[PDB]
Formats: sequence, structure tokens, C-alpha cells
Amino acid sequence: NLYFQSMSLQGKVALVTGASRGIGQAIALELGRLGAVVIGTATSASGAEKIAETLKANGVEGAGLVLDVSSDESVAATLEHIQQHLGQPLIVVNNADEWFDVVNTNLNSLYRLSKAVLRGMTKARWGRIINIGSVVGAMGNAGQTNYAAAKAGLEGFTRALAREVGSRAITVNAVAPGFIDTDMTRELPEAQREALLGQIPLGRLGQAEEIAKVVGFLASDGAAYVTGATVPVNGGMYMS
Amino acid sequence: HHHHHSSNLYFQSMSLQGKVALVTGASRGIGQAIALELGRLGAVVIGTATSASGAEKIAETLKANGVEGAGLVLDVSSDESVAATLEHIQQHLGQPLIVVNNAGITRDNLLVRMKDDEWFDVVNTNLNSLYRLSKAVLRGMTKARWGRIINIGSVVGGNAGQTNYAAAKAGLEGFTRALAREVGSRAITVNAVAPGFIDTDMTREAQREALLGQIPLGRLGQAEEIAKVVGFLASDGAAYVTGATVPVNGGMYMS
Amino acid sequence: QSMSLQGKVALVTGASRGIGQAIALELGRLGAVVIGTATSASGAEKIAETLKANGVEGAGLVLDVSSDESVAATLEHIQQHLGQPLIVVNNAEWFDVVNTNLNSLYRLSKAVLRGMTKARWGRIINIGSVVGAMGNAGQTNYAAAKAGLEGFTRALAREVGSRAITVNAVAPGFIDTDMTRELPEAQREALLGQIPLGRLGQAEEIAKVVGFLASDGAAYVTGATVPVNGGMYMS
Amino acid sequence: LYFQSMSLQGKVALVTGASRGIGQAIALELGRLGAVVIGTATSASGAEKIAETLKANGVEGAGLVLDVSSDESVAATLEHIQQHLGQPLIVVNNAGITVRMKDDEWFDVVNTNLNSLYRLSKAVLRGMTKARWGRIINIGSVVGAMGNAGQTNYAAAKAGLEGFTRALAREVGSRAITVNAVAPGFIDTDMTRELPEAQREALLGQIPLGRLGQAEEIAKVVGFLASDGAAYVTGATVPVNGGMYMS
Ligand SMILES: COc1ccccc1NC(=O)N1CCCc2ccccc21
Ligand SMILES: COc1ccccc1NC(=O)N1CCCc2ccccc21
Repeated sequence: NLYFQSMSLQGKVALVTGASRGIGQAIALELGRLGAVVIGTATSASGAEKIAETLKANGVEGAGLVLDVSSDESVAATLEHIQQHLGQPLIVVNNADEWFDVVNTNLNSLYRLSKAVLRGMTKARWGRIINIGSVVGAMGNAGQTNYAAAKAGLEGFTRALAREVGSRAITVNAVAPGFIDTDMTRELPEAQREALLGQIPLGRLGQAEEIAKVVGFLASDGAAYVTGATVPVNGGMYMS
Repeated sequence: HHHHHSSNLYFQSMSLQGKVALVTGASRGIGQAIALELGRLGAVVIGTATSASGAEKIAETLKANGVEGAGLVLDVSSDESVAATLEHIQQHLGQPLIVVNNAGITRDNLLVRMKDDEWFDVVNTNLNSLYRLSKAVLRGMTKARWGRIINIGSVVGGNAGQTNYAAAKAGLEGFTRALAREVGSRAITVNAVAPGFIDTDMTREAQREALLGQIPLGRLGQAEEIAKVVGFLASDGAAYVTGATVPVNGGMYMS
Repeated sequence: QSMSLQGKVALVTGASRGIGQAIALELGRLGAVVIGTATSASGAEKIAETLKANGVEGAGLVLDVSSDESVAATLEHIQQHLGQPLIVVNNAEWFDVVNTNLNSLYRLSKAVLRGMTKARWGRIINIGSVVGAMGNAGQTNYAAAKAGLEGFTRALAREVGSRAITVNAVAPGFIDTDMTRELPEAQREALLGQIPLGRLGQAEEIAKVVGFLASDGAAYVTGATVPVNGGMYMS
Repeated sequence: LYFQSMSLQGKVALVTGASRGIGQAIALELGRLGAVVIGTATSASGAEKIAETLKANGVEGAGLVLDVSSDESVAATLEHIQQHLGQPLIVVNNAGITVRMKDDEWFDVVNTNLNSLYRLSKAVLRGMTKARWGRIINIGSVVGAMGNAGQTNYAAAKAGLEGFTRALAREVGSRAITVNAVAPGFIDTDMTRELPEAQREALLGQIPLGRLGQAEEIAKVVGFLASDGAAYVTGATVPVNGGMYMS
């Protein structure tokens, strides 16, 4: 029995918002790889369709749905639709001067969705909520301001919610990417990329998959005592 | 008085692929659990203790659980003990590329040498031991261009307990982050795990029920729940995580 | 007198009692013209009375920081009759509470920034909430509010720095006020046990920090949250 | 007798590392506020310069030779101050041991520094304990280089200092001794002055205030921390960095 525990997710339903591209897509595939039934979502019908195509292409059971996390109606309706056709999602991954509005809107959406999925986790007496922070999204001071503020909001939010729902054996954690190989870093020249790399002790951009593996671990039974945590996944580049 | 006690299925969990792992403080509790989890994942595990009987218990446990490796005597406060043990491991087993520092300078170690007992002396001596051992294992990780160093914080024990616990945690976070920066370019990750209140032979002493009230999950953590995190940090999937301190405390945060 | 605020106009919200009152008096003591605010006309009148009683020039006003109209109107009133306030002190379901609070900081801060921008000088100082609430809910709400305030203050500081406007915060621990003075003896005794100084802080001890942050000597301090808690750190 | 907000009349203050820059500024600010100031250096010429400056600015006190790495130097200097001046109840630790800098240097520097804080702090606590009043104030090191090594070393030093200051504050609180820290960012020094026009202008871009801090701006904070008005502040690290936060 030493070599035999689940670190797998057979029998679980997972909702991953923002799953059509990059980090979200990678998360969807990693959870599927681990045996979950995955519902990935996008804000558009073509994005939802791409998700279903990808899942099937990689042999993952589940679906692609349209979801707008800013809308109570969209949230309520989508969950009803998942409950009827697939079951309650017990693993939920929120991937979906301006800094204030962005961060405030983001955190209101986490709260809206998190609240909505908690009834079913409460009823199962088990759950995993995992919040994905935003990747370093611009090179100057505005980028650092926005990135740091978003991270701080996410850390405080995640910690509070973890406290609120702990007695129900629901964990609530966050993953805080640094510079990841996605479309903002892809659009810098070789010289600027290598200069950014000089701030990163590992000397390379992170892969989407490297975010997904952490999320996969946080979703497992082995991470059951981890809650209210924000795991930084940034190759050693710390910016706050 | 022997100080070196060594010890057809293919398990899907064996991702640590014959890698050699050194886990200090492995005779008991969290350390023992870490040794077993790394073995479960297919590493060759060298667990250490400060005594020959502890080293023997480690070898006995490893064999009992089907893990290849050994139990050794190691004093992390001593340059000689460190140098010698590593040379011994290199000759007989290979270079350890996964290193887990769980062995902490006790209060009672300093006290026998007649240096002071205060938070300062404890934390300073502890962090000097992490540095000593970490430096020693870095030559072989540098040469392999791969490595994992993972530092285990101390479990929660009045105000003196809170002072010492909080100072130790802050030292560990700053230390781990700095060392991660220093060795990053070599694809060596350096991380920490910060336990909260964990079920060990020390805990079970009304106070229990009060303590649990500070823990959102309403229960003590299991040694195994620490070990799983350490195991993940050691994996290829945690390759972009470095300089991090993962708290494993059921939601109880004490600064 | 490097601590002089002679010639400056200061707006201190929530000034009719406790920490807010103490802040209003400390800034006046340092020579500012102080406009203190409350949510009611009788509160505004108490503020004017107190100021006069302590020899401080300024006024008491009614202000609801949850309302764009109240904010706009009050600033217009102050600008006409007193001048632009260049020192602003914000003293006035965890989710809804913290979110609403931080929306109010933003609303007011934005509003006063036009005049600080035009003067190319400013001080914004945000006061966190005091410890003295029951159980886990009290700790949850307190910790979330503190983290929001730290992140908010740091971001805003970054946004407005180039204009020589500093933005800082003060994070009180267990302070002697009308809200804590009659907490049950068991919670009070527990709180004291967690405090290395072994005493509750005074309102004045918060006010002195705010006063220093408002001075020219604190000009290179920005985006900081100064904890004022006798050594009790709660996260 | 007298009673004022920022007055340090009647207090004796020990400021280590006082012969130049931030330390010198701190010594003068405390003197300005009425303290008797003992400033220290590691050399006789540095001690001389301190006495000369104090007298030039009308501050009572002295300049002493002190090696904070040495128990004997620490013991002896405190004896000397106790005999001739009185017990120092305000103590400001600015004295840190400063192809010259890589990212591996952090350990030895920070370890040596924090051992010296502890040594000195312990030594001055007997007199503060007996007076049932005290101020210990630790000064962090200024951002000391432009690359990753500079950030590594600076961040490590800041973290050590935060943890240290907070723990010591907890240990000595019941005695009405406060223990705080000041964490400078980029301050106007010979390290910022050496660097070319392009590097200077780039550096300032990381600082929201768009300028280097002055030594005096650090000294004003220290002065406030030393006052009776800061009596409920303890275990705090006040960052003084114009909005540039690196950890
Ligand atoms: C928070 O650090 C401490 C608090 C109380 C006692 C000792 C320490 N720190 C300490 O001994 N080291 C070891 C020396 C370099 C260092 C660098 C970053 C963090 C910790 C440390
Ligand atoms: C940690 O902060 C929170 C905890 C619980 C709910 C909301 C928040 N944060 C929050 O409302 N804002 C306001 C929105 C911009 C923001 C930026 C940095 C830190 C906090 C916040």
C-alpha cells in the first residue's frame, strides 16, 4: 500500500474557465490527463468549440461551454447546465491608472463564481478552488504596478476565502505565474527577450505546462492540507 | 557501532527514476515520511540521523517499505561530518541531486557547547547548517546541471514559541529565496515547506480543541501531507518553481 | 519646526471621535488648516466645536465617502471657501465590506488628486481598521482588510509618484477607543496577551505617525504601510 | 523639567557608523532634537571627524572607536560611555561591514551583520531594561549595485533585518523598549554617482518619485522613531525608498 494512493482525479468533474488558449488550455489537458471530466469555458462560441475539439483530440472527456464570469445569469445558467448533463464540479480553476478597475472587476468575478460552486462542494464535503494570477503583462512601471496589485489582491482574496470554507474540507489556493511563454513575451525581439531573461534566475521563460502541473498537484488528495496558499511559479523572479 | 547501513515490479509512480536523494533527519515523523515518499517515487534514498541507532532504524524502515538506499550518521553542524558523509555517499551510491534539509539545530545542541539558547542563536545556527550542507551538495548538482534543494521549516510549538517560530520562518523564507537566486542559472531549484500544526509523537499531550479552533480545516496535518508537497517539489513538474516557501498549515497563518 | 504644516489644508474624514479626532488635532497642532468630516450635521458641528476648543483653524463638514455626489460637492465647497486640500487622511461578507471600503478610498483619492497634481505636491494617508472583533470572522475580516489596504496603497503610490504625491497607510493594532473600551473582559485580556508592549495603544500614538507622514521629512516614504500595533502582528 | 513632542533632551544616543552619509545625518538629526550623541567609527580618523562635525553643528557628545564585530570593543566602549556620559537609551545601528560584487556574497555579509546587531543590542539592553525605556533602530543597507547580484544581496539583507527586528521587538516589548528598522532604497551616494548618465536615468525610472533619496530623509524617520510619539510602533520596518520595492 505504500506505492498505492490516488494522486489521480478519476471520478471528479473539473471546471476550468478561460480554457481556449495558453495556460487555461494546458490546465484543462493536465486535469484530463489525470482522469478528470473537464469542462473548459470561453466567452465565445468559437472558443467553446475549440475547447471541445482540443479535449477530444487529446482523449479527454468533458465539454466546452460559453461562460461570462462577469454575469450572474451566465454563471447560474452554466452551472445548472453542467449539473444536469455532467454533475457537480468539485474542482474549479479560475483562469478567466487602470489597475484599480481591472483588479476590482477580476476579484468580483472570482467571488461570484466561487460562491456559486460552493453549494455543491459543501454538499459533497470536498472541494478544490484554484485561482490563476495574471502573467507579467507589460515591461514598464505600469506593468509592474498592475502585476503587483493583481497579485496582492489575489493573495488576500485566496487567503480569506480559504478561511471561510475550510471547515468543509474545501481548499482554496492560488498560482502566481511569472513570465510565461505566451503571446506578450512571444511578441518581443530576441534581444529584449534575452534581457528580460536576465531578471529570471532560471534564465528561461516558464512553459504553460509548468503552471498546469502545479494546479494538478493542488487538485490532488496529496495537497489536502495546503489551503490559503499562493504558489509562485516564476523561475525565481519576484516582483511585488 | 556501525554508521552506514545500506538497504520484478515497475511502479508507475517512479518518476524520480533512480535519482539519488539525501533526506536529513529521517528517523522520525516528517523526515521519515519524506524519505518514504521519495522512495515511493523511485529515488534511491539516503536518510540520516545524528546517532548509529537512528541510522539503523532508517535502514530498517526503508527495507521494510521496499526502498533502496541507506541510513547514515550525519551532523549538519560539522564541516567534517558533512564532507566525509558526502564523500561516502559519492563513492558508494552516487551524487545526491535531491536534498531535503529537515535536520535542525536543536535548542539542546548549542547548550552542550555553551553558546546561547535564544531565538537568535537557534535560527542563526540552523541557517548556517542549511548553508553548509547546501554549498556542499551544489558541486555535484552544478556538474549534472540539475538539482533540487528543499528546506523544511519547524512545526509550531506562549510568546517565546511565537517569537522563535516567526523568526525561524522569516529566516527560512529569505534564505531560500536568496539561495534560489544564486543557483538558478544552473537549473537547480531551491524551495521551502512551512508546516503548521502537524500530528507527530510530540503533539498529543481542552488545549487540543482550542488549538484546532485557530485552524480553518479543524484538524492537525499529517506527516504524509508534508511529504507529498516535498515530493511534488522534487519532480520535473515543479521545474519552474524556485525560491518559494509553500505553507502547509491548514489555513492557520502566524507571522 | 521641520514638522510645520503651516499653510497647508488637510481633509480628515471620520473626524468626530477616536482616531480621526486625534488625527485632526495633531495636524492642527502642527499648523494645518483642518477640515474634519462626519456623516451627520451634528457630527460636523461637534468637529467644529472641538477644533475651536483646541485652537485649530478649519471646519467640520458632512461627507459620505460612498457617494460620488457627496464627494464632488464637498470638495467644491472646500475649494471655494478654504482652498485645495493637499493633505488627505482617509479614516472614514468580508468580501462586500472590504470591496466597498476600497472603492471609497479610490473614489475620494481620485477626486483629491486633481488639486495635488496641479500643486505638484500631496499627502494621502489611509487608516486601517482597529483590532477588536470576535472569533475567526473578526480575524478573517481584519486580515483581508489589511491586505487590501497594503496592496491598494502601494499601487496608488506607484500611480501618482511622478507628481511628488506620497501615498501611505497606517495599520493600527489594539487601540483604546469607544469601540474597544467595553469589549468583553475575555477578548480584551486575550488581545493584551498577544501584545509585546502589554498595553493598548492610544489614539494619539496613531495620530503622531500620521503627522510625521504628512511632514516634509517623510517625503521619500511612499507606498508604505506603517504598522502601529505594539508588536502584535496578525496576518 | 521639560516635555515636548520630538524633544530628546536628556537622552543619550549611540549611533554607529556615524562618520559619513546616512550615519552622519542621523547623528545630526538626533542632536538637532536635543540628544547627547555618541557617534562611532572603526578608525581613529573617523572618530575624529565625528567629534569635529558634532562640535561644528553645536551638538554635545563624542566620537568613539567601535568595532561591532568584537565583544571586547563593544563591552569597553559601553563602559566608557557609561562612565563619562551615561547609559545610551537610543541606539542606532548603522555600522555594517560593507570585480567587486556577485550574487553569492549575500550570505557572509548578512550573517556577519546580524550577528553584530545581536551583540550590540544585547549589550545595550541591560541599561534600557533598568531605565524601563529604550529605542533600538536598525538601518538597512542601500541598494548597492545595478544587476541581479545587487537585487539578491539587497533583498536578503532586508529580509534578515525584518525578521531580526520583529523578533527582538517581541523579546523586549514588555520593558517599554521599541525595536524598529529603516529600509533605505536608492540614496544619493558614491555608488549611484559612479554610474553613467544612461544607467542613472534608467535607475530613476524604477523609482516612482523619479529621484534619489537624501541621507537627511532617512535621518528624519529615525528621529521620529526615537520620539515619544512613536512609542506604540515596534517591530516595524519603515521602507524609505521613494516607491521602489524590491524583494
Ligand atoms: C530573518 O533572518 C533571521 C532572523 C533572526 C535570526 C537570524 C536570521 N537570519 C539569518 O541567520 N540568516 C542567515 C544569514 C543570512 C540570511 C539571509 C536571509 C535570511 C536569513 C539569513
Ligand atoms: C486583498 O484585497 C482584497 C481582499 C478581499 C476582497 C477584495 C480585495 N481587494 C480589493 O478589493 N482591492 C480593490 C481593488 C483593487 C485592489 C488592489 C490591490 C489590493 C486590493 C484591491
